[PDB]
Amino acid sequence: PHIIRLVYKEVTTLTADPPDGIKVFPNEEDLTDLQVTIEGPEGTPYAGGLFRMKLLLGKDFPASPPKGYFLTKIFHPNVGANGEICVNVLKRDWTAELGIRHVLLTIKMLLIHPNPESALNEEAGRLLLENYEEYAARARLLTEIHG
Repeated sequence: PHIIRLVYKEVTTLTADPPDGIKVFPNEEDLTDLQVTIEGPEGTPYAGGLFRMKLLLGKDFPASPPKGYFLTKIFHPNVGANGEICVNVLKRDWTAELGIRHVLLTIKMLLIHPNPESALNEEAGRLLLENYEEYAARARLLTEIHG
């Protein structure tokens, strides 16, 4: 619809003026399955990694936040076994004025600062809290394997 234009504008800006560490590859025929890559931010267990995700603008978008999925296997509290990403702040604070650039920046932030309260990976959530050195070593080891 006319939303297609609004996203075409933002996505085109995203490819031209990309956020640091984030590259967006939309197919012009498919502007609702956005292939994205996030580099593991320096200082995180994911440093040096290349993380392929897909951003799925839902049917109720942009009144509900888009759903993000990691294609790269990752050990992260907010990522499920299918690769699903849970950004609770986005769920809780979502308004239409939040651009796609914001979602992608938020997902990048979550890699740096997971949220164990709403963890899809229980074990990662526990480890982040109970034994941090062990969560970081596993996230780092799995980054080396799949990053």
